[PDB]
Amino acid sequence: NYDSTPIAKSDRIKRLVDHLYAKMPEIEAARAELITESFKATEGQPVVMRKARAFEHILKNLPIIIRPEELIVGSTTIAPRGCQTYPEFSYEWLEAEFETVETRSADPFYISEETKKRLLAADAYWKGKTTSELATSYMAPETLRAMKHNFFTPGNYFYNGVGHVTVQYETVLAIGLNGVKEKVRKEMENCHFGDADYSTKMCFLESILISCDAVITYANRYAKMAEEMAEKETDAARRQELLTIARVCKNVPEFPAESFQEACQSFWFIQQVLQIESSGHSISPGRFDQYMYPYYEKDLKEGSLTREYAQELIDCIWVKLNDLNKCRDAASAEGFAGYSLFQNLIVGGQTVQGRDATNDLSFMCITASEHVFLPMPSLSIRVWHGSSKALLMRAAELTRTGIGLPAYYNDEVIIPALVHRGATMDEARNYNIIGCVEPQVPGKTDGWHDAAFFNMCRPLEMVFSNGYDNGEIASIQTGNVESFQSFDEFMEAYRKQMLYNIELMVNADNAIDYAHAKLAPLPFESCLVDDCIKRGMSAQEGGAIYNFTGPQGFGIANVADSLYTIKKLVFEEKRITMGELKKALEMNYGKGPEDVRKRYEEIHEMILELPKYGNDIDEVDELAREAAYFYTRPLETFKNPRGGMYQAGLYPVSANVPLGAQTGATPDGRLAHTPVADGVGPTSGFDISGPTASCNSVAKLDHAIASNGTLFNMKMHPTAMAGEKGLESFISLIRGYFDQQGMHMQFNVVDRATLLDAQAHPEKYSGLIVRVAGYSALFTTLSKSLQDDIIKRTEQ
Amino acid sequence: YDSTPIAKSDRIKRLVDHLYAKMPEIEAARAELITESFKATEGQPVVMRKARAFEHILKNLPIIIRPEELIVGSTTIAPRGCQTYPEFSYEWLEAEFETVETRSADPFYISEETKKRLLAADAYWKGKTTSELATSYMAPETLRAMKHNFFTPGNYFYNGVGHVTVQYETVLAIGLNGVKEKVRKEMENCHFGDADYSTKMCFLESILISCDAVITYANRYAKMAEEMAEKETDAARRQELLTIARVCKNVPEFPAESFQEACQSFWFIQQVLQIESSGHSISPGRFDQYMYPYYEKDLKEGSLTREYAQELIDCIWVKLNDLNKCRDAASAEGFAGYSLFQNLIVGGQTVQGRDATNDLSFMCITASEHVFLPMPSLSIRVWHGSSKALLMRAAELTRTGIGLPAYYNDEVIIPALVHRGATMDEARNYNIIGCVEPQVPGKTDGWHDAAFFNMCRPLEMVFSNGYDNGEIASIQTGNVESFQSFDEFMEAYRKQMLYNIELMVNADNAIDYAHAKLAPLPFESCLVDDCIKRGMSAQEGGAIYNFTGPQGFGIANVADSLYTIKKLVFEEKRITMGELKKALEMNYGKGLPEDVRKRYEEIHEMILELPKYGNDIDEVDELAREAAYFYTRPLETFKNPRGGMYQAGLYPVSANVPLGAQTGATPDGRLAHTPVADGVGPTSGFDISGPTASCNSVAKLDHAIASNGTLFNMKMHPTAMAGEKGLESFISLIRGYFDQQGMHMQFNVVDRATLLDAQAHPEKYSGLIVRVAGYSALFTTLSKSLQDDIIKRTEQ
Repeated sequence: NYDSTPIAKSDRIKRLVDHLYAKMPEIEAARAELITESFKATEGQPVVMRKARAFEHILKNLPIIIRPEELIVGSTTIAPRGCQTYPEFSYEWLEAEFETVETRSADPFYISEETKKRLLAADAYWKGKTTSELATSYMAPETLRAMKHNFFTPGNYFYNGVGHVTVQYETVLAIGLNGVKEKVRKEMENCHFGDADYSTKMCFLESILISCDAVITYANRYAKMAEEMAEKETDAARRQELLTIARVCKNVPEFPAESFQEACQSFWFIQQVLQIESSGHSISPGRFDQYMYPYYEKDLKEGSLTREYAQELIDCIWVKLNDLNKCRDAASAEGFAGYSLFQNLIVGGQTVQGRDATNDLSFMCITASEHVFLPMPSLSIRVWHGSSKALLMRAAELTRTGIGLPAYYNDEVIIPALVHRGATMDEARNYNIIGCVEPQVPGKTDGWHDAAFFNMCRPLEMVFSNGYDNGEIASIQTGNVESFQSFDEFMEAYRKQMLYNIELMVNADNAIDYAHAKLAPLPFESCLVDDCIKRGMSAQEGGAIYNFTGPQGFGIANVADSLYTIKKLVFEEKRITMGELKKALEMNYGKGPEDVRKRYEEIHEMILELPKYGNDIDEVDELAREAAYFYTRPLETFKNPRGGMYQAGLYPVSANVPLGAQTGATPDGRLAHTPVADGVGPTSGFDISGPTASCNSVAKLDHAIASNGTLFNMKMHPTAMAGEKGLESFISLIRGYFDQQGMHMQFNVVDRATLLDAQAHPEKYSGLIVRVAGYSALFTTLSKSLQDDIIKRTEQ
Repeated sequence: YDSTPIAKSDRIKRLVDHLYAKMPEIEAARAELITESFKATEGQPVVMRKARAFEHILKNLPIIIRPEELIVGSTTIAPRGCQTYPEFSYEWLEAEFETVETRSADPFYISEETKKRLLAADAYWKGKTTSELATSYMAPETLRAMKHNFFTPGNYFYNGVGHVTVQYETVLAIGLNGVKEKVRKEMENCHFGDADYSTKMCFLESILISCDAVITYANRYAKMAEEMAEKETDAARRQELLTIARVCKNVPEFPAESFQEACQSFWFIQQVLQIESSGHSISPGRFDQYMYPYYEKDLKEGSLTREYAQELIDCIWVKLNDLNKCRDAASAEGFAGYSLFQNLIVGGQTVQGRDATNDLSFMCITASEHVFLPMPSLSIRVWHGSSKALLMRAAELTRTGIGLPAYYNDEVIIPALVHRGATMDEARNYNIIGCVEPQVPGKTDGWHDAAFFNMCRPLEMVFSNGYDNGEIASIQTGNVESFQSFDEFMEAYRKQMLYNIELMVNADNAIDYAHAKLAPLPFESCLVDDCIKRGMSAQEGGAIYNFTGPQGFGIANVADSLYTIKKLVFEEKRITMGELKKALEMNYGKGLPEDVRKRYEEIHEMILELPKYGNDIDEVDELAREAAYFYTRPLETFKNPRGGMYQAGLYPVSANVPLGAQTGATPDGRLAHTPVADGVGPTSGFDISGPTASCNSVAKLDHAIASNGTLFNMKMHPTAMAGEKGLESFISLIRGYFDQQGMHMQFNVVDRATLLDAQAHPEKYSGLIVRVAGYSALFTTLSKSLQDDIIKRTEQ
């Protein structure tokens, strides 16, 4: 019931892409000036009302631009791929980097002298008013100690907004912001003056009204500008396009979408203003092929839309998704490298009725990726036993280009995982992915899906050092390591070290949660998520039906192999004493007195010859399963202030590299300061038994208990996907892992010499894309250390 | 117990005379200190900022030991001065800089230096006050109803809440050191990962800081005492100073070890509570019960004499008059006479239901007599097992004309408290808050004076069909000339009442949110169950019992008004509804053509001749009962944001005069702009059948349902109390009223000529006290219009 044939590319698309990249990303100060201006004028009023008023002031006055040949309009900065700033969360980090941000190694941004001055002036109002400062004050001293010694970092929602949500796009498309406002006025009628919650509920609902009208005003500024640009346009065809844009923006998102272009423009406006209201990223379009489809189908059937134009519209949206950007502090930027906003867009899967959901758009989204060939969106496909073979082959073809897309998600594990955490069957079936790999019931969840990075190796190190780090006490004292008498004693020591530091991470995240609840409720994002309107409170305060916090554990492979070393070399075979393993670790295996250096290389080498995780060796893999449980099982027992539960995730973004930089040598053989594993997959170079064996090991972990999502990276040589037979074996590989309750898979398809040559001649590989982790990025916009990590990953 | 009065030290008059040597003066030190502190704690949670500011104020506030003081602790350098409280409001004060020295209600001196200092300190608080936030939380209809003087919530709007009896006995028994211990113990129940850890721990840390500040505060006094004692040449005074020095080093930090320690410990808590916040009705409560164990042990060990015990108590009494508070001019007229409504009660029952009379019960009554100042608001609990000797001693005090004590009926109050949720054990231990409001001490956040509601203004709205000054002021209940039965009129009145009562609840709830968000109070809270355990302030719902208690005015006026309408318009048809309406408009022609004027006067005269409320006339009284219910019944259905219920109260303070000033003529015969009735008692000059008939009428109201308390004023001539025969008929009068389940009585005992002489020669009557309503005041500190209302009251 669909046409799988690729639709042709418009010559426009390349010119749109080139224009995005003509200049360096640039920081602008307009938002900071406007939010400060507004807040100065509304002191004394409730927070959520001040936030709505500021959203209003920002959207009324932010400079707008229609870029050359845009069909879909809505830019946040004048400079393509620029960012605004968000002093309501934090700003001191930015002021500190004024002179360096243009030339720094990860994600540099240009900033003019005039912008620096304007920022200094606007920021000054926010000293003592930021969420980061309140969050800090709410953290225990032990939590700040733990963060100083790099056990975990909650930087993400500490420095900037939350996001990580799939909003009700379909509700805006179906009833417009007009309809949402009507839903609000209707709820207002249920409120009576003497109700104990009248004051806060009505102020929240009024705030939605102001916010909705702000977005409508915003769309109407583009209609006006499009009309003006049309009158000055020499190209007759382009003139017509601007006139169409003008009419479209007068309709959406205020009113229900009445054509495909309106739904496209309505969607984009929502996608865009959410990231003006807050700097939270992972604003994820979700099941775009599903909710956009009725507008596509109506239009195509009544004859007024061609496939070619429909493809061009989607292509333009793909481009727009790369126009948005966000500047993070230099340390954070290494953990989120490549200018990604992690805007996840998924195709395929099941209807609520449990049939295959494939439609014409499912295919057109995959084509948009190929056409645009940029890092964003993070295209994803839902896989289930009844998946369309055509759609899978089409996805396989995209993956084979080397773009790293789509990521593949397993319905058969994700749906029951969601149900087990409280979703109904109908809701779980309608899931999509947030950001990198985090599953969610859309439009009903405040998921906090990337709440912290937790380093599982740092507690292991603490077992050896009995809680000391850098000469100072840094953790609990589980005992002198040389007095442990069995492996089970050492394991218990590790479990405890893990538990204590997990609880501190929960403290960090809970502190930050109170800060956003108190200082940053978001009226606009909230009105598009159940049940904020009806409960009369924001998603930041507990308005959403589902509430989670999802922190990520790092280094399963490293920890698993480390424990195998310890179990089998120290305690069973007794070929090494605990003491000399510890000094070996201390001295980095002697890699940076010659008896001992050689003695350390010898120790190093008998460790590297041990069997490793990712080769389908039961006795190693069981330690991986159990060590994963030392993180995922305690986590699911904690609660957050939004009334919800914690749930573990296991994905790296690009933070496995800086986290590794903070980790000394580990018993698996990994050298000090080198990256830790990415996701749940095997350490690079240790999986030598091919992909099937790799999948078998990883599938032995319990993925469902990590209901915030797991990540499995794999890298194929391009000839592995050659021909139709290559695509089909590729699908079988995925299906084999998924049949074993594996959650997710994503592939680099690239030759090693390509990447080495891209390093040596970056100017010649401007357009080269690679898969990082749960997202793709332009290779030459990544730092050398992250490039090297991607390059050293095992090639199958 | 021993009932013989103890003699009066010559110290007492010298202490009293020093309080009144100069005008009350506004000081700026607190404003500066709270500004200094808050400026330095931006970015910290609010309850921590309050703790730190409280700490900064108590460390740096100028202190002083007044000449010959035995109990020390002054809030201002000027006796009977006040600090200011910009955190609630300040703009009213700046507006009154030039006029507050000579204003008619409660003037204060303010130096030019103080004006400058206040202006500088205040500027920070613009946009940060509780009053601004409360405003933003009120509905437009609520603001309109307030503009038209249907009610006023000014009390907690402009200044703090208070209205609480804390656990004094807990401070006396375990000291603040023990309280800190109680907090630290609760902290061990809190784990890093608990969802409420951040907020609970921050709250508990704040209690610690607050307790240490108060210990620091007492220690500043110990040090000053030692210094003064070095330069004191009178050997006996020098000894007093050394003893003070030793006392302030032990209390309130540690359990009180003597009666003077208990006294000093009490007073410090009484004092700093009113430095932390400007809320008044900080009510000592059952002082004779919780002070008794310290008196008793000290007496039987021989260490303490009855003379010295009495002298200490007299000193506390003096101290209670040293504190003061400046309200805005309008509000001052409702709380006239510089009162803080500090209620202290004696007698009643033990928790086991036996008479609770002891030595201190008699000594508290004697202290009033000795000091003869307005404060404390001495009260006595009356029950069927009351000691006759104590009642007679109370009767003696009342005979002096001081207006004390107020008499409260255990037989009504205890069941009323139980019905609202108190256990029998708790209710038996009640005391009075402020004027007449019953409370379970140390467990309640009662909001016992949340608003003044004018029951006449909705009655006026029936006649005018919701109009006031040509503009809409309320709902349209229908043209008054088209009601064709009295029941339709009553129904119209009931709906006007319902609509405006709900708005009042809106006003109070808005204010409730403002205090909960901007002014939680760590020190007050830690002396009230169950804040510590729950990890939240009493402003947020930490207290076991939560109420809001708004006051209805004009029961007698409304009752008689409805009687007029019933008999004269509908039953005897002597007047048309339209002509009654005109009569009211023209104020009975008391201020046209002459034929018209005396027509209205003729109508006035026949209304005056009607039987009235307060004469045991059943047909008038059942309307009083029913009218009261139009107020007290709908109010008990509303909730507050602290999770508690509204409960109606019926008392006037001194507000019946300014509220009366905002009310046109009424069908009862009351002329325009004249005071409405004081409390639940008969209109002045309308009760002409004797006091027993008066009581009989007033006991026909449902007092229990008004569980926030009712007030019944009465004025005797002095010859009515003369001789022991007078004291016993007096007691019988109260018992007779109480036996019919009246809640409260209080008395003026004074010849009309005395009050008039006091108006003609106030220089002769600086010591003259009168009973106002739920409190006594110096007569010559009252405005003329209030003096006149007290003068016009019925003499029996």
